[PDB]
Amino acid sequence: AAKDVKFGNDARVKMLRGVNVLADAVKVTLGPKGRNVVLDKSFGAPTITKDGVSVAREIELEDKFENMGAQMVKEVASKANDAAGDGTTTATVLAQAIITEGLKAVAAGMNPMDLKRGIDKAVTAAVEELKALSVPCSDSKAIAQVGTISANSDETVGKLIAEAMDKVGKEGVITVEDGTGLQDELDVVEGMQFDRGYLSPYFINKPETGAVELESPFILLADKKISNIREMLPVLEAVAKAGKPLLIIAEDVEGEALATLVVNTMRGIVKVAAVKAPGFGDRRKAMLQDIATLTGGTVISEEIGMELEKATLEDLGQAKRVVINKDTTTIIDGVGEEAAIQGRVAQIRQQIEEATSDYDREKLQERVAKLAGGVAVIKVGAATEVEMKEKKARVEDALHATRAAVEEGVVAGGGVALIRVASKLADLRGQNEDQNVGIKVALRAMEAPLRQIVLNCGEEPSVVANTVKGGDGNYGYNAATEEYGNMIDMGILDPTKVTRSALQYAASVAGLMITTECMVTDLP
Amino acid sequence: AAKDVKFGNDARVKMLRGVNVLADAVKVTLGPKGRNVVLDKSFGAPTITKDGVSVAREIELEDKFENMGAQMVKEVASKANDAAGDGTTTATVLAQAIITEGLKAVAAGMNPMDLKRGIDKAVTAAVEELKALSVPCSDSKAIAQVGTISANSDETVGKLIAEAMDKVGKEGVITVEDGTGLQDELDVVEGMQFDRGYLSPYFINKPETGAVELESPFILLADKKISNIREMLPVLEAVAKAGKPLLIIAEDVEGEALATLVVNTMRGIVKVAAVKAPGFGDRRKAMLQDIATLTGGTVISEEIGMELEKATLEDLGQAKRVVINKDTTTIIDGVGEEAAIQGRVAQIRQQIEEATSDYDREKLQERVAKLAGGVAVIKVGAATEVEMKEKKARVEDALHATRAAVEEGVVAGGGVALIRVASKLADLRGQNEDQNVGIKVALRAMEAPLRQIVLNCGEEPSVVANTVKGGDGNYGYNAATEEYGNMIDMGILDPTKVTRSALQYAASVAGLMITTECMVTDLP
Amino acid sequence: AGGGVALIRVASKLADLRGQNEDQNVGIKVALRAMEAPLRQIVLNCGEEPSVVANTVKGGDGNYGYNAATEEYGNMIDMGILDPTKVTRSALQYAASVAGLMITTECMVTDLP
Amino acid sequence: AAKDVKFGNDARVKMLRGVNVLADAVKVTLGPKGRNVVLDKSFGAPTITKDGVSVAREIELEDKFENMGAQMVKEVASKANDAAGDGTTTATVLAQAIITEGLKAVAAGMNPMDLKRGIDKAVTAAVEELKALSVPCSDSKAIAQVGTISANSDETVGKLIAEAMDKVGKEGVITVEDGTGLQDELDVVEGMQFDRGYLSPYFINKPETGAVELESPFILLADKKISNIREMLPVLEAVAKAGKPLLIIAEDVEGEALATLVVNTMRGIVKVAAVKAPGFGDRRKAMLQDIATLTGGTVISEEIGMELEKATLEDLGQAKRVVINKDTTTIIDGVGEEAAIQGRVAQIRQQIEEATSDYDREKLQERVAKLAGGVAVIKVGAATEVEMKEKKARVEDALHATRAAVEEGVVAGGGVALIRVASKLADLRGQNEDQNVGIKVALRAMEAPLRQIVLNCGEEPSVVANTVKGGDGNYGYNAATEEYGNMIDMGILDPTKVTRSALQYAASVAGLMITTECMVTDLP
Repeated sequence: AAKDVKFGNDARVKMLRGVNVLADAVKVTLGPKGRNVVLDKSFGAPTITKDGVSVAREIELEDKFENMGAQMVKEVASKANDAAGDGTTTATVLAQAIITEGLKAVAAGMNPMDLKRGIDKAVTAAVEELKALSVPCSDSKAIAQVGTISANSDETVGKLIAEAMDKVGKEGVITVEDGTGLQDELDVVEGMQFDRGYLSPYFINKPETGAVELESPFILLADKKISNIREMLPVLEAVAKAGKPLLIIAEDVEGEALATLVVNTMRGIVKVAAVKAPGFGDRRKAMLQDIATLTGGTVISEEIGMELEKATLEDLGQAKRVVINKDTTTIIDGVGEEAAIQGRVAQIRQQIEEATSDYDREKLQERVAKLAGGVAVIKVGAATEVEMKEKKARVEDALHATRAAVEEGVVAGGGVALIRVASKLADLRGQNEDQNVGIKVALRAMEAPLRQIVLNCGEEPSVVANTVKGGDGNYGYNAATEEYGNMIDMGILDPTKVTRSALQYAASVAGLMITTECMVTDLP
Repeated sequence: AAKDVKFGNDARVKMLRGVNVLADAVKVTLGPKGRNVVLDKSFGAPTITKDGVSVAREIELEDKFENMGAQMVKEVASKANDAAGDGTTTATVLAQAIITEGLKAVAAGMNPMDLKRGIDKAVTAAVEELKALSVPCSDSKAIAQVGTISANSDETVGKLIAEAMDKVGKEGVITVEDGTGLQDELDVVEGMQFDRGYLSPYFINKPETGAVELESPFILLADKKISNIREMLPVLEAVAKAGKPLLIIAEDVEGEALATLVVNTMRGIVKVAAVKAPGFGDRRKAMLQDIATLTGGTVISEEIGMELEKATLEDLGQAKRVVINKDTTTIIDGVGEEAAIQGRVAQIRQQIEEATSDYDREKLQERVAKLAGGVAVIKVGAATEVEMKEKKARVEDALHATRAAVEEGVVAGGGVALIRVASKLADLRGQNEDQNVGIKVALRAMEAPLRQIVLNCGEEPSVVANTVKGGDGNYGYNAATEEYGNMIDMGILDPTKVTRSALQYAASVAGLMITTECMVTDLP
Repeated sequence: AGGGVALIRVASKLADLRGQNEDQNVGIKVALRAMEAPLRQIVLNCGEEPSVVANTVKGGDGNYGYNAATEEYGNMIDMGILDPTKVTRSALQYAASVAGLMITTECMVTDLP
Repeated sequence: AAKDVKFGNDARVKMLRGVNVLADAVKVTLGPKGRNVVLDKSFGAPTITKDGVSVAREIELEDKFENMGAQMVKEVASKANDAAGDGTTTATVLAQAIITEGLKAVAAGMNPMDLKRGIDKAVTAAVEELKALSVPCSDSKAIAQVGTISANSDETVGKLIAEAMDKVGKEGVITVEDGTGLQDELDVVEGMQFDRGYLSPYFINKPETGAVELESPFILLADKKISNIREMLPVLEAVAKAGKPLLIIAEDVEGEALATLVVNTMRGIVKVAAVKAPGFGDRRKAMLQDIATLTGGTVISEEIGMELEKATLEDLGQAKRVVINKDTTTIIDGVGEEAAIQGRVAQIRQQIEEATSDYDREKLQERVAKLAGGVAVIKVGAATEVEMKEKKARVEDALHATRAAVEEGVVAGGGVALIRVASKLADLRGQNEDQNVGIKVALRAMEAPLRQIVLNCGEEPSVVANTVKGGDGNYGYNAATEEYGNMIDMGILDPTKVTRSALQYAASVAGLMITTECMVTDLP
């Protein structure tokens, strides 16, 4: 169709307006004293939330260019959230600060490419300094303590997370499930997780969680790409008459098969989720065989000559529960007898010692580790439905935060890690004066989030920023208690991964938008 | 879809306008001298009502932001009504007062978070003082007296309520049914009540009552989640052939099963209501088995192997009458042989003495109490059918008021409890000047409802408010008789729970709205 | 101590004043913030952060203040920044008088456009 | 009356628009290949001119704020022209460049005060560099060469200027008059020049030169400030009866006397020019006594006793010709016995002998030098009257240029002195980054005039600017011949005073606009 094209200053002004709207919408929900945003719903009861993720998801502007700016900032912020589990609001406010200052500099006649170079240099230095400033969270005590912080200062969640990581390992798989009794239950089941996600968002059983969840589903193990529904239609009918959901994993699902499966998911006659097989090639085939061994099913391979049409219910894999997210798929408690898994891991180990290349050996190490480690299941127990659901949500959030912490440690939260990093990097310089301007822009932008937090608190932003800059280490201004001190001791912690990802994604999107010259959108 | 976003002062002004419209619509219907509001209907006959609940339910504005403000106040007022059975008008007028004064202070530059702290601190102090000021309502004479007041000064209704409470207990289940003869009849039948509600509002048989009511319905008892209708086409068709209503309770009903049941209800071919099972896990299964013992049916348990496909009409439980409300579900006179009930309660009792933990013993004691107490059915009768229906409605509302009274006592009605509480709390202070201003806002807000009542009476509001403030205890102003006195003796009562819930919900919504900075809604 | 620091010092030492009515207390707070204002305006003209400089001058004592020309603190008397006490007193008193007259103003009468 | 007030960015934008209009109007007439601008006249015949002075004098915009910007740039450019005799266009284009870049930087958020400081620092360093790069114009050969260059490469004018300067001295007074014969005549007459000028432009006899010229006028000498017309009314009547012009010099002329004299000049009945007395205090009285000795008149001193009523035509001083300009007043060939002049100069020499302080000695030395030096009169002759007038104008222009040259030497003209100086100063730095930005702004603005000249020539500005920057000394680009070389050798000479004054005045006005924040103008 006919397109509308904006060039140079006008395009950047429109992006600035859109980003300003989105960032003003999401920034008020930042900090312990964060305000709340009223979101309309078609049902009639407005939703009052302090969560910046929902506010960002709701935002969409009428103007097409402003919509572009808001949508791209939203996309990078959501990428930050997916990578880290938090920091969407921080990423968005950082992006707004960088974009505002960089576009002001560009309108001043600076060179946009040199500004982007300076921004990237400052952000790389900031990431290195944050890695320096992070304190490790490897011990069980620190794991439990950060878990307690993440779950709104609840020690039970922290001790559960610490026990789970002690049982399975900090690299192990931990999943939260509903617990029948009042007491919490932790156990190790046979399962595995891989990085493949659902093929279509319409498979999502729980939109609030944003992930596909199935109870006692059937596993389909195919070595060929699925394109025609007729190939597996008898298997689909057998699953439907069985009454249990079906999970299909293969090389790929495309075309009319995917379309009809998605249509069935809207219809609800048969609940089937489509996930690609992990990896590619011989490694993909090997991992499919491992999944078949785990679930007790059999893989459908073309080279064997056996086909999908003759496949029946008994040939399918079965598991107690599976969780599929857009970034990963988790298989929990597949029905596979222990001796089969023991023989599988034993032959994997013998393949390990007979192998020579380091890359293959490492890949087979991680394969056997994810096969034999299993999945630790945390059964959240409570007395009431609402309190049980709230506790489960808190446990999930704390699990994400603690995973980030054990990955990369924890820095001083509350937006003071960035202010400390900017204070220590204030001496950085670039090749060109424009690069120096970009570096200064990045430093001021990293200043911004703490200023926003203390503005939400109602206190003076500049005074608090100066006071925190004067200090050193983890010294900072606790927003909740309105008093300065050591952030680590006061319990205001942010995982290093969260802050690092927020800063990096905000910098990337801000550089992309600063170096933007033209737009192409549909006409109004 | 494109969204319209307001920030700061504009958003709060729009919310203030919407709340002002809703509160002006519902406030004139407050007090004995309350005016009436004409609500249009599509049929052609306008409805003249003095009930604030209907006026609130009918209010919906064209401006999206004003609509969201009005809808938030409506939702919290409805929550107050559900919790207490009255006070929707009081909750709405209190919310309007707090919101107006708090937004004026915010526009003055006051800190919104500190204002909210002052508001909810003053409200907590007010709740404590109200608990101090309440008089007990445990004795049968006081129960009858408050019931008489509730039913427009009718001693027969109070006598019936007092007799029912004596027969079953203040914690027992009491239900009102139409009486065949003129004389009112009370009897105790085997039944039990749980807090689960209907899954969809489309199940409501009587919209005026707002609850699902069935006559001699069939009870379905499943330990599995209900998603597929194909599991229970046979029993549904058998019930349809029998022609009796069907009530289904299981872990959950959703998806195509829920859709087709709602379709059947809207078509009217089969009357089926869907209600979840109480509790979760082992206690949920035990309560489902208790309901099976009560109704004489059998629980479709997956671990047993029994399936809904092979379920027969004799397997379904049967009850004389069931009432389903969004807050709770009541089973009345379930047809099941008594010796099963005594055996089940003896089994629960022996479980009690073999039980050890306090939590399990308390849960088992509650279960056995609700199983053995039964349901006391009040068969209200009259000479004429129309006056019999009117008397049934009066008995229902008096029963709700008396349940609230026996829950938390009663205070002086007519809006003088709040003015007395404000008079005694006038010396409260907060940490900051902003908290003090919030406390003053809350106190003036608690003053407001009596002013509105005496304004509807046409008398001067300030003079009456000052005169009531000068007094003490339950001394107040009677709106009907236009002369002061002891409101407890003069028959102007309000249950303590009603006033407490109204104040708390108004405070919560006003705090949410005062600290609101951003509003997101669809474009016009 | 000229340069607008006499008023901020006076406000710092008067921060504990109280009145009979709460509105009187609010009016006193208004007067104190207004007394803070001129130094903030000067340091805004200088391009420096107003709140930080105002806080730093408040934390000091005596004639210690901030010099606009040299952009650094110190004793304002010895740094050559002098304002006669009559000038500051008259400015404050006349500003207070006009602000009181306008705050308590309810009606204005003017010719038509 | 009512005023329109603009604050901050919009006011500066209005300045930028007005300055852009004026600078684009005058900047096309820059360089040998300069275009011409058509100026409307009420008479009907438009004026086509390549002179930036007239174009600037004609510019006046309709928007009041843009009018302010244009008018103040015009005023500073006129001051530069008055001080140096040339450089209005260069000053205006430099001011436009500085203002544009400075306003862009201010919009970038740089501190305007720091930008002004950096601009002033760069301009001071540039004045030092210009002094370093200037070559002296002391020798008579260089004086003749500069005079020849100024008068469109005419050897005769340069020779006349050089020989007149050798005859009377570089500090001496040289005046150009119409020549009776074909040959050019130079003679030295007794006269002096002081820096006082006419009170109001309404005294201007010839608007083309902007100066008052009188043929054989009468001189009035009063030691009192003239305020009442009736005091000198008999003198005015006697002058009008005589029919010759009158020149009045006293402490000041104000009030009704000034009004009547202006009215008489406008009507033309009496042609009298009013000039203030030179100096102040006893110095003023001594200078009036010197004037009386020179012109043979008598000083009307109140303390001595004579009154302006008693003054007669014989007491009035008489001169052959006088020229009055707003910068200075010249008395040429005042009639008076040489014996009186010799006695007066001997008196001044004996005050030299008796004087002690260096200041008084220097002042008396200046007085005796300017009294005994006389006035050199250049009588320009030609074949016809019109070319005689053209030659007289060229001679006057060359005289001004040569006076500037002997004052401060000459530099490489054609706008390459500024680019050379900027190349030298490219390593300058300031205390703050904003000062560095101001310095860079000044340097690029210094580049600007050469770019404008070579753009008028049709060549690429950037390539020529880079080529000139690559060279050194007086190496540059000749605009007329479109080929590089040495400005001094090719005769493209600009007096150092002209470039210095243009640069300084442009810097001053640009700083004034950069530090401008508010405006007050009458409403449209």
